[PDB]
Amino acid sequence: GSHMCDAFVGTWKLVSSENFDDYMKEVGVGFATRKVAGMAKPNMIISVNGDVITIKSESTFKNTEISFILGQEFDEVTADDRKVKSTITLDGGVLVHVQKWDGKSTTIKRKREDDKLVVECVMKGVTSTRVYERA
Ligand SMILES: c1ccc(-c2c3c(nc(O[C@H]4CCOC4)c2-c2nnn[nH]2)CCCCC3)cc1
Repeated sequence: GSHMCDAFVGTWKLVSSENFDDYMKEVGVGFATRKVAGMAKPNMIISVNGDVITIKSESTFKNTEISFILGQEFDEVTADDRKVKSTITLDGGVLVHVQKWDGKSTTIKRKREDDKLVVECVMKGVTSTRVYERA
């Protein structure tokens, strides 16, 4: 039946982005990828089937898809082509996603706030906020 996770399901379109270029610099994304990725207006499509959560991002730049079980590490290829080890948990209603690669780490939080899905990405001190609304 219902899970608190249901608040995330649906198709969400990017409506605002703040500081993503600098976040991508901190991650180590090269100039060209930053420019083209920063231009994109992805949709994020979230679905749940049993214990498996799937998050797909679709854009003109790249399409990505992760499927996972909360608390169970998985290997992820990011849109910028990093091969990372990821674990996603629910903490107080927030999806918390850590990506580790090459001795580096980044944390991505996904939260439902009003009718928005708010995604906060942090690496060292650099934060980006991306807001999505229902498509
Ligand atoms: C088109 C397709 C994908 C991206 C993209 C990227 C990154 N991370 C993203 O997402 C973060 C934030 C939410 O989850 C993880 C998104 C993304 N996917 N969906 N929206 N933005 C990693 C850094 C470099 C750029 C690649 C951007 C443009």
